[PDB]
Amino acid sequence: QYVRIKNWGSGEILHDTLHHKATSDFTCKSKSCLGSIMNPKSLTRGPRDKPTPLEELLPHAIEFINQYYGSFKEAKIEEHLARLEAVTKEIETTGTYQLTLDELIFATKMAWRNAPRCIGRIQWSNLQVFDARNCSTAQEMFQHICRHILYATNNGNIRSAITVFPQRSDGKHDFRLWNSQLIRYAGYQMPDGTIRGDAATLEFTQLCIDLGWKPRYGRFDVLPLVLQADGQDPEVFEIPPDLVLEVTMEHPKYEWFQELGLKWYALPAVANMLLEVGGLEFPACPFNGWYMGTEIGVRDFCDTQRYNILEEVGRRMGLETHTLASLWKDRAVTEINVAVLHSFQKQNVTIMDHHTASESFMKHMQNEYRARGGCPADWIWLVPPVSGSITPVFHQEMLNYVLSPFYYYQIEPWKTHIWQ
Amino acid sequence: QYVRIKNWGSGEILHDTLHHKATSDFTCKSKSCLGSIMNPKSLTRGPRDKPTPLEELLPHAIEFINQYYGSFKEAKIEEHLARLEAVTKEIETTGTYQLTLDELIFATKMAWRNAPRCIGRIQWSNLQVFDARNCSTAQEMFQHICRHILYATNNGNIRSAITVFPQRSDGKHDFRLWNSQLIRYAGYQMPDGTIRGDAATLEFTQLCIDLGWKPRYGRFDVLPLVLQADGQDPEVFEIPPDLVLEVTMEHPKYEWFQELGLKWYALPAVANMLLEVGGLEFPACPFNGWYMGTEIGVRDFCDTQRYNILEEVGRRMGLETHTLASLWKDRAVTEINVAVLHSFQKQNVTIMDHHTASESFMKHMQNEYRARGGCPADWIWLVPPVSGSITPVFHQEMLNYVLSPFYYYQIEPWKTHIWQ
Ligand code: HEM
Ligand code: HEM
Ligand SMILES: C[C@H](O)[C@H](O)[C@H]1CNc2nc(N)[nH]c(=O)c2N1
Ligand SMILES: C[C@H](O)[C@H](O)[C@H]1CNc2nc(N)[nH]c(=O)c2N1
Ligand SMILES: NC1=N[C@H](c2cccs2)Nc2cccc(F)c21
Ligand SMILES: NC1=N[C@H](c2cccs2)Nc2cccc(F)c21
Ligand SMILES: NC1=N[C@H](c2cccs2)Nc2cccc(F)c21
Ligand SMILES: NC1=N[C@H](c2cccs2)Nc2cccc(F)c21
Ligand SMILES: [Zn+2]
Repeated sequence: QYVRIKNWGSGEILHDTLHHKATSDFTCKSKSCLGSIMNPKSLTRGPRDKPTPLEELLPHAIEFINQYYGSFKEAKIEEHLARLEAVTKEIETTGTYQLTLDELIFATKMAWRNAPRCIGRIQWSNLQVFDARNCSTAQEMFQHICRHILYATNNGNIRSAITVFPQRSDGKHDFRLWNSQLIRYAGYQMPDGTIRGDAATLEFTQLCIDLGWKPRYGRFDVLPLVLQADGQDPEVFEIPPDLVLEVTMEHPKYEWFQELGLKWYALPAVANMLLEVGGLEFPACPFNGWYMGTEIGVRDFCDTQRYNILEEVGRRMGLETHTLASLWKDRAVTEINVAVLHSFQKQNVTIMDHHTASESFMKHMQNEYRARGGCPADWIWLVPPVSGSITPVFHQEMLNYVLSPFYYYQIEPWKTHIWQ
Repeated sequence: QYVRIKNWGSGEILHDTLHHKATSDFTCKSKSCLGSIMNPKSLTRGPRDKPTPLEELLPHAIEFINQYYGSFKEAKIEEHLARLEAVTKEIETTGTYQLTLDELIFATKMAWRNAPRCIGRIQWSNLQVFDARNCSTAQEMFQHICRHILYATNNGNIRSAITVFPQRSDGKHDFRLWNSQLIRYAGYQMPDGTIRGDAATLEFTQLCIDLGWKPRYGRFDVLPLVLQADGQDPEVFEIPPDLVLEVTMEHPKYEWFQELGLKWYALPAVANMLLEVGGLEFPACPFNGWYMGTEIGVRDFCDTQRYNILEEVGRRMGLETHTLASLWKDRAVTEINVAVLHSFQKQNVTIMDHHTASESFMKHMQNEYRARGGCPADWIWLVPPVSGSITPVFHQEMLNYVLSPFYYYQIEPWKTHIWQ
C-alpha cells in the first residue's frame, strides 16, 4: 500500500503513496528505489521458532564448504570431499552442523569483506577471531566481551577483532547483545526539556534503568552491557571503567577548545549484527575496527540528534553564526575535525582521516574487482559526511548486493522477546 | 552477463561479474542496486524510426488530459470531456496530437516537479515557458536560444525558463541541441600534455573543431551552439559574447585570490534533455535555473576532471599541502566556496548557498507529500558535494522513481546520426 520514510534528524515520518504511479521499470526494481533507506528488510535476518529446514541448511552448507576448500592455493581435494562428507553426515544426524575454527576465520573475513557499507575493508585479512561458540551463560558472555574490549583497545594501538558466540539452533535459544555497540554513552532526557549525553541512545538508556542500572546523569556515561544468553532473559552488566579508553578533545590552536570538555571512546565495535555463513546464523557476534575522524567530529559532535556542538564551536570562532550564507557551519565543523584528529594522534590512538580512508578504499576496490570481479558497495555509505566530492569514492560508480557469508541486521531484541 | 562501472574521476572502467552470486532479494531489485549509476537506461529515452503506436500514444494521451483537467480547482467537466474528445479525434486523424499552451505550461512544471535529481523544485511554479513548437530551421533555433539566454540572465537577476521546440513526429525529424548545456567552456588538450579550459568538454570541443569552429585556445572560452533541426545536420553557431554574463572570482580576504584570474558564467541551463508528456516527446527543450554555490566552487573548480585548483588555493594559504591528514583540502575548498559566494553577491548575480538550498528543499518535500503524498528524490544527487551531514537532506530517507510528465536523458546525438 504505502512505504514509510523516516527523517533521522527530526525523526519525522511520511507515507509515500505517489510511487504507485511509477511508470514502468527503473535501474534495478520495477520503478522504485529504496537505496536511501537505512534499515531495509533486505539486509535484515530476523527471529525463528523452529530449526532450519534441511533442504536448505544442506544446500547452503555444501556451497560454503566449496567456497572454503576452493580457496587456499593447491586444494586438499580428499579433504574437500572428506569434509563435505562428514558435513552431510553430521547434518543428517542432528539437523545443524558445526564449523571448524579455520572455517569461522574464513567466514568472518569473507562476511566482513562482503559488507557493502564498510570502507576499511582493505584490512579484511588482519582480523582476530575469538571462538566463544561454547559459551553458556550471561556471565560468560560478559567475560569474553571484556576480553575482547581489552584485546582490541591494546592501549591505543587498536586491533580489529570479532568474538563469535553460540550459533543459532532452533530459534528460542538465541544469544543476543542488546546494546547497539560495545561502548556507547547514555542519553537522559533531563528536566528543563533539554537532553544530556547522547540523544541517540535515549530509548535504550531507559531500558537500562528498567533493568536496574544506576544513571550517573552525566555527559559521557558508558552504557551497561545488556546480555541475554541461551534465550534466557537479559542480565545487566556494567563495564570496567579501566577497560574503556577515551580521548580528550583539544584543538591545536584555539586553546579554549578543551574548555568545552568534550571527549570520546577510542573503540568502535558493532554489537548487534548477525553473521550468516553456510546456511548457519550466529545472532550474537560483536566485531570492531577503529575510528575514521569525521565519524566523531561530524556525525557524533555535529548532529541535531547527538551531542550537537556546531554553533558554539563557531561563536567562539567569531563567525556570523546567524547568517547561513556565511559558511560558518562549514568552517566550524572543519576545525572540530582537526580537534578529533589532533587529539587521537597526540594521545596515541589509532585513527584515520577521511581523505586517506577513501584513497585506501579505492585501492582495495581495484584488488577486489581484479581478485573476484566485483565488490559490493553502498555509495550512500562509503562517501564521507563532509568533503564528499573532494574524495575519490564519490565519483566511483558501484553496485550494491548481498552475498554470503554476510553480516545482517536484526529486529531489536526487546521488541520480540518472551520475558518469562 | 556483466555490468559496466565507470569512475568519472579516473574515467576508468570495470566489469562486475560477482553480482550474479547475489543471494536472493534486495531493497528494490532481485538482489542488485544500480542507484549509484550516473546515466542508467531507465532514465533515458532514445531514438526512433517510426511514429508512436496509437494503442499507446492514445492511452497516455488520455491519462495526461485527465491529470490536467483534474488539476485546476472547480473542473471544467464539459471541456474535460470536450478536450478528451477533440484529442481522440485529432489522434485518430494524424497519429500524434498537439498540446494547448496551457497544457505545455502544465506539463513542464509537472515534469520539472518530477525531477528526482533537482533540489530547487520549491520553485516549480515560477517558470517561464517559451513556445517554439513551430520552429523550422537551425537559424530559428539559434534565435530562440538567444532570446532565452537573454530572458533568464536578466542582467544577474536570473529567471527560470524553458523553451520547448518541435515535438517528435516519426523519429527522423528530430530537433536536437548537441551541446550538453547552453553555456559551457571549451577544453583543449594542449601540447605539453596538460589540458586547458574544461577537461570535461574535451570530446565535444573537438567536434566543434571538426564542424568548423575557431578554437581561441583559452581558459574560459564559451563553446558554440551546435544545432540540428528537423532531422537535418547540425549547424554551428557561436554565442553573442554580449549575452553570456560572467562573474569574476575574488575572495573577501585573500586579495591574491583574484590573482588566480578565475571566473564563471552565471547561467546554468540544461540543453540536451527530453520532455515526455501525454505519450508525446520533445527531444529538444532547454531549461534553466540558477547556480547553487558548491556547484562551481566544489565540482567545477575542485575536480581532478575539471579546472582542478584545490592544491594551489591551499599553497597560497600556508597549509601543509603534502600531508593529507592536515585537512588542508577541507580548509581550501571552503574558502573557494566563500569566493564564489562572495563574488556573485558582490557583482549582483542570483546565487544560493548549499545550506539554505537544502533547508528550502525539505520545506518543498513537506508540501509535496502533503500535496500528493510522495516526492521522487535521488538522495545521491540532492545531498551537497561538501558538508553533507551538516545539511537536513542527508538524514532524510527518500524514494526514487520515474513518473510523468518527466524529463529524460538521451543518447548522444553524434553517436546515432545520419550524416547525409
Ligand atoms: C580496521 C578498520 C576499520 C575501519 C576504519 C572501518 C570503518 C567503517 C566505517 C567508517 C563504517 C561506517 C559506520 C557508520 O556509518 O556509522 C563501517 C561500517 C561497517 N563495517 Fe567497517 N571498518 C573497519 C573494520 C571492520 C571489521 C573488522 C568488520 C567486521 C569484522 C567491519 C564491518 C563493517 C560492517 C558490517 C559495517 C556496517 C555497520 C552498520 O551497517 O552499522 N568493519 N566500517
Ligand atoms: C530555480 C532554481 C533552480 C535551482 C537552484 C536548481 C538546482 C539544481 C541543481 C543544483 C541540480 C544538480 C545539478 C548537478 O548535479 O550537476 C539540478 C538538477 C536538475 N534540475 Fe534543477 N534547479 C532549479 C531549476 C530547475 C528548472 C526550472 C528545471 C526544469 C524546468 C530543473 C530541472 C532539473 C533537472 C532535470 C535536473 C537534472 C539535471 C541532470 O540530471 O543533469 N531545475 N537542479
Ligand atoms: C558515481 C556517482 O554516481 C557520481 O559521481 C555522482 C554522485 N552524485 C552527484 N550528484 C550531483 N548533484 N552531481 C553529480 O555530478 C554527481 N555525481
Ligand atoms: C537517510 C539516510 O540514508 C541516512 O541519513 C544515512 C546516509 N548515509 C550514511 N552513511 C553512513 N556512513 N552513516 C550513516 O549513519 C548514514 N546515514
Ligand atoms: N568505525 C566504525 N564505525 C561504526 C561504529 C561507530 C561506533 C561504534 S561502531 N561501525 C563500525 C563497524 C565496524 C568497525 C568500525 F571501525 C566501525
Ligand atoms: N543549537 C545549537 N545548534 C548547533 C548544532 C550542532 C549540531 C546540530 S545543530 N550547535 C550548537 C552548539 C552549542 C549550543 C547550541 F545550542 C547549538
Ligand atoms: N544549477 C543547475 N545545475 C546543473 C547545471 C550546471 C551548469 C549548467 S546546468 N543543472 C541544472 C539544471 C536546471 C537548473 C539548474 F539550476 C541546474
Ligand atoms: N595537481 C593539483 N591538484 C589539486 C586538485 C584540484 C582538484 C582536483 S586535484 N589542485 C591544484 C591546483 C593548482 C595546480 C595543481 F597542479 C593542482
Ligand atoms: Zn536501488
